[PDB]
Amino acid sequence: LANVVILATGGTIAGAAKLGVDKLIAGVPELADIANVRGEQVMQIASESISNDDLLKLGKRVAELAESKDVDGIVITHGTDTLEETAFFLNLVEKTDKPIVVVGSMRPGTAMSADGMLNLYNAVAVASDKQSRGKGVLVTMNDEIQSGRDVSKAVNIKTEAFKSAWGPMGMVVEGKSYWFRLPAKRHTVNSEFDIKQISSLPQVDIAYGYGNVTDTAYKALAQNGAKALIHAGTGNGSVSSRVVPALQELRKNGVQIIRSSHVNQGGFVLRNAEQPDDKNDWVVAHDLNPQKARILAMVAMTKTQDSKELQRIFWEY
Amino acid sequence: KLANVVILATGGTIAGAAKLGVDKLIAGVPELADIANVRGEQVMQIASESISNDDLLKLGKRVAELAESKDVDGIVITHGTDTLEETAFFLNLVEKTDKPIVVVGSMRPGTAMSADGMLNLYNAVAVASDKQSRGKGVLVTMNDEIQSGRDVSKAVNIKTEAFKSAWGPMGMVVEGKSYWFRLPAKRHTVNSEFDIKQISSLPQVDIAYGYGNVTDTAYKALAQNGAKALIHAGTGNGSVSSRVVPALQELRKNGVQIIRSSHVNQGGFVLRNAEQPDDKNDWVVAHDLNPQKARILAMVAMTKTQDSKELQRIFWEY
Amino acid sequence: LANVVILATGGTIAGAAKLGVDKLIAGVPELADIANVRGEQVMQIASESISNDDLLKLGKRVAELAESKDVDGIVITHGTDTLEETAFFLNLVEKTDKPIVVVGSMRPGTAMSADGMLNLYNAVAVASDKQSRGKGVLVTMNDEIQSGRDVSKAVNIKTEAFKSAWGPMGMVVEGKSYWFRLPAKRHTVNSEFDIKQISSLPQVDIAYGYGNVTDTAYKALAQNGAKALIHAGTGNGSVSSRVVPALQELRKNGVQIIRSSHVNQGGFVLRNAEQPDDKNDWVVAHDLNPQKARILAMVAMTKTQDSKELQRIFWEY
Amino acid sequence: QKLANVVILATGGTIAGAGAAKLGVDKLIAGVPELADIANVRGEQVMQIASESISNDDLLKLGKRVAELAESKDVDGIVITHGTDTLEETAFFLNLVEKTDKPIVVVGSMRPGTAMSADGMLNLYNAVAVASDKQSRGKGVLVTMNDEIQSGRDVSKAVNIKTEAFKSAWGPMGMVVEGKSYWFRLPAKRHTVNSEFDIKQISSLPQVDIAYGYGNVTDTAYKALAQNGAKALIHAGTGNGSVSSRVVPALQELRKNGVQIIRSSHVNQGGFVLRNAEQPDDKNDWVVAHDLNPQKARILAMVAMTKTQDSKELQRIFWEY
Ligand SMILES: N[C@@H](CC(=O)O)C(=O)O
Ligand SMILES: N[C@@H](CC(=O)O)C(=O)O
Ligand SMILES: N[C@@H](CC(=O)O)C(=O)O
Ligand SMILES: N[C@@H](CC(=O)O)C(=O)O
Repeated sequence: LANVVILATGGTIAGAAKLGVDKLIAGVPELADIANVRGEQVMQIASESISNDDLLKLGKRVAELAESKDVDGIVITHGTDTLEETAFFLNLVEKTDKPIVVVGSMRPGTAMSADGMLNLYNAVAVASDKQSRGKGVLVTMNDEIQSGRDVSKAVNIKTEAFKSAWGPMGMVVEGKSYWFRLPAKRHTVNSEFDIKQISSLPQVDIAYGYGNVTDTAYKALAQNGAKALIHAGTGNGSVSSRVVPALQELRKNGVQIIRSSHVNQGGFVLRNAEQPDDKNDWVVAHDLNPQKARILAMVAMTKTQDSKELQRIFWEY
Repeated sequence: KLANVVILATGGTIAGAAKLGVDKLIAGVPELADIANVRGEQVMQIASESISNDDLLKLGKRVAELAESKDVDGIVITHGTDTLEETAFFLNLVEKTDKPIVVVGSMRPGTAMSADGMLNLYNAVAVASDKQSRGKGVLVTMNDEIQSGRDVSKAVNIKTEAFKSAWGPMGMVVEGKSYWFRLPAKRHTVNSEFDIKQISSLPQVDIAYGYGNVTDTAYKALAQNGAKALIHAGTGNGSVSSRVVPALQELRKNGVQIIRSSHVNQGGFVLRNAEQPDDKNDWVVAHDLNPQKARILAMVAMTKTQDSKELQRIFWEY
Repeated sequence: LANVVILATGGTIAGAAKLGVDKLIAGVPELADIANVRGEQVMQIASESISNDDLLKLGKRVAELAESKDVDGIVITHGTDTLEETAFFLNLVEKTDKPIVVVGSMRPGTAMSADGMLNLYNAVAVASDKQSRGKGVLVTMNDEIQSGRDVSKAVNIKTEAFKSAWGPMGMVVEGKSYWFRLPAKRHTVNSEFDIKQISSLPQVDIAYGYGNVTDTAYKALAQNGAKALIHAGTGNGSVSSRVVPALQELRKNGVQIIRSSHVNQGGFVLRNAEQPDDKNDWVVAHDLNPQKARILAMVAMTKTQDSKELQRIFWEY
Repeated sequence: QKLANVVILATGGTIAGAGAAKLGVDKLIAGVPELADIANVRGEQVMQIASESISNDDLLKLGKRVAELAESKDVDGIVITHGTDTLEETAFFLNLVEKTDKPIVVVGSMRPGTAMSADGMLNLYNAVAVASDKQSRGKGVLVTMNDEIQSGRDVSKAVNIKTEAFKSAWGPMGMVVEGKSYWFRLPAKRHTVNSEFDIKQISSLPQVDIAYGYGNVTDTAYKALAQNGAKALIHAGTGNGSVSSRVVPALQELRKNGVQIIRSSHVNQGGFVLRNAEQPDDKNDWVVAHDLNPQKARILAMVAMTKTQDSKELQRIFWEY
């Protein structure tokens, strides 16, 4: 049987973030049928409260485990609120074909019809499966195999919370994986980024666009350290004429201006359509939602501050 | 006898070469005369991402004047898609008329291959002219659908199916005919407590985003710049970072309303007292309303009340 | 507390259709917090094997319970395969404002993260809520309140199985009901149909449309006693040139011809668009899928043989 | 001139309608003057039909035309204009039998070109743009409606009336915007150059028919369809390809008498039919159709049964394609 390590970080999957990883494992006795499992407690947090120091710590531990010939696959138990951020971060920085699965639950294990037991079983099943090798980071909730790149928490309350605009890649049913699509975007072994060479993360913040929005949050975020601002625009990353001149001033001051959107079910932000990105030296976030865009920007800016290069990266990952 | 419909033009891609005037929009759809007696007015000519509160009030006031007119049976507003959902919701809250009001845009300009605006505008006029539209609240007629102005949102970029509701389309409009499948459940228009005839200004309300490693910076700055309420676009069920909570408590104590929405917009809602102790902190949840929708309801509600209990009632009824 | 009766019919919700109704109720001890529950076993079937006599027996028993002063609400536990058919049938024939909720589960109770406990709790909650009165028949799976009219089993395996083209009407969360839409179509107390008058249903059958289809299934079904045929056409209820003449002959000879489709995520079939329905005296099924269209056709034909009236009905219900 | 050579094989449909199957291919091309900017476009009228009336003879004819053009050094990509009703069936058929890496795009429209805001102009432009793009090579058969790049394998007509008609349970693979292609997923199932099937070796298709499952269903349709020549039956079941107890005996007798029994469903937005779950497939020597809808399962079975009548081999095929 495969050797799978479970790194626990908290979340509702661990709600009485109360239960330790040994308790979570003990709650799924059937894990022993499909893998040789062992658990570590990396942290014990509510994921809405995650820090960049937590991401790096988790990232570095995943890398140490992926380097061990004693580990075949890795599962991370996590809160659902920022699961999608972690999953994408690991997809960019972990230079391994070994399976990495991120899993949570919408209901604590004490609730009626709690979803974590089966989610956790499926995460270990997928992490133990030869078919998962080289697929990038995966998320295994709602019987699905979702790409960590572009899966997002799209539905509140319901167990079907996690969706991608580009569909699930597969399903996991009675411990068996069934694949229907492969990834197209750069990940894990084919990434130019590596956690082994990342000691610090640049500060990236996010500001919302809406009717009657001002330049206030943009300026204030930059003044308090943002090296890049993700603009969560209306429509195709649209920017109000009131706010354009502030963003131009920010960019000249050296803040990357990355146009994302709050239009998150499909489509993407097209360069030079709604704003003159060439003239302004701005970047579009392609299909990536604001919080995903922030992750890619921050990892990218460990390597380059060149806005052309950042655009390439937003078109490749 | 054909319905008298007024088209209030505001700009948007439907008018792209916000370049074409209302008379040219109407001339572009000669089949309109088969379904209604149409006349056009240019209220403004903007890209909707650049709309101001002043612009939004001008539109609201003018809709009310035309609604009160005996020569008007329905009203169509042509509008940019970017903030169409915000305008539609605003009108839903403040226009105390049973006359149909339809807001419509397009994802492509009329110059484009397979442009969507012609049929969208025809469908808008058809719905505004239909007896079945009376008393249904503000409607949005894109993609052959009849969508509620309350909770339709621009959810898909690029594609003509851009506008979606978590609660589904209420109907369809096909070869000029309306087909209904659901009715509204939330308060609107004639059943609303709000009235644009009493509203000539709007309180400043702003939106701050939640994500990993977020700080209190944006919340503080928006309040320092005049925000009377903050919409929190949280992760998950309106969840708030432990590093933000203290600032939100400070701001609420200074009189700023704290309203928990989310960026989890395909379904579900934010539940009071679940992720945060709303009762203890005297905060409000935005129920199913996305952050921009939440901001429009908060700003309208705060013309009438600063009581967070009443605000919450309003978030549960509209 | 509301007096709720649970009428068990079988399904995976009763699997290990094995468990009796008293064991189902005992499996959710929390029901006693929210209603006074009593259970009856109406039948014990796999819903894929349901018959028209099963529908009548169930319907009649629901009508008897709705006429009782000691009953406030009724929950029917059911297999998921033909849940949508039963739900719709009851929507058409039960002339009561009392809540009627139909519920199943995708997983049996012995399974990891089984969905039946919470679905049954929610069903009782909804059946006990004054907000459910007058709403028609409801389906309460996946934390949703779905209309019995047009909810369908659209997704296999997953707990989100049940979807409507026109959206959920509400949600049920920690026992509380939250409404967002109301029904538009005729149902229950405002239906012209009543189960008290119906002794046996007309035989109606369904034939599929696809490339290189012939008239064989249509003729055989009619030969073996179909009084209407639901055409599950491609597209907008489209009919092959090789099939049209047979359907003209079958209509001439008194068989109703109802054009539905296997295009079931959205839209509707439009009269006179793909076929000359007025000339052929055929009927379109509007938005209704083939199995739902069958239910409506059977009920409708208990009142009328006039295709114009049948079309009215397909446009109102 | 460096522009890609793209041939449009017209077959009919609403894309060729007036307010179906009225306009010839020259009028289609002439209606998109911009095609000249992106490819060297030539046409051929293969047929002129409403696609709900397509035959197996029509499929073979089309397949063989596609094959010859794919073999031509003077053709870079192929576009088929088609009625939307059975577009999904043709697109999957070609994905199974065309042993080429050259782009093949199937396209239709929901509205005729005479209509307000007609969809066909842009759909055809996008089909040509995709058929001309190097990124399309090796991707299998594509469908390019609603600004999407969909897999011909598992895209289906799922929404009536609206221009977003075509959907896949597994998502769009890409989008096409201002003539440019943007990819987000790749195929996982066998297709085209990696298919074991080849139209060059198929002169005949075995007869396959489809019957529906629903309450109070009987064995009548299954028996009549087999009596009138069906070599396989696709069972369009409720739920997880579930079969009524009233029908099971009939399917066992048909199977014993040489008729393949293939369990699909009318549950088409997600999931799949799992072997041995609702019916003892092993014991009965039946096949499950996996995620494939009934009409898609019929195409696969038809093609598969040109090579094998071993139900174990047919199940392998339903799990690989
Ligand atoms: N707030 C929790 C929610 C969850 O896990 O469902 C977390 O993200 O830690
Ligand atoms: N930026 C435009 C987009 C559109 O109308 O589609 C607007 O909102 O005015
Ligand atoms: N075949 C079972 C499946 C289920 O209940 O989920 C039934 O319909 O009875
Ligand atoms: N019945 C037409 C429909 C269309 O093309 O949209 C066809 O399939 O030929």
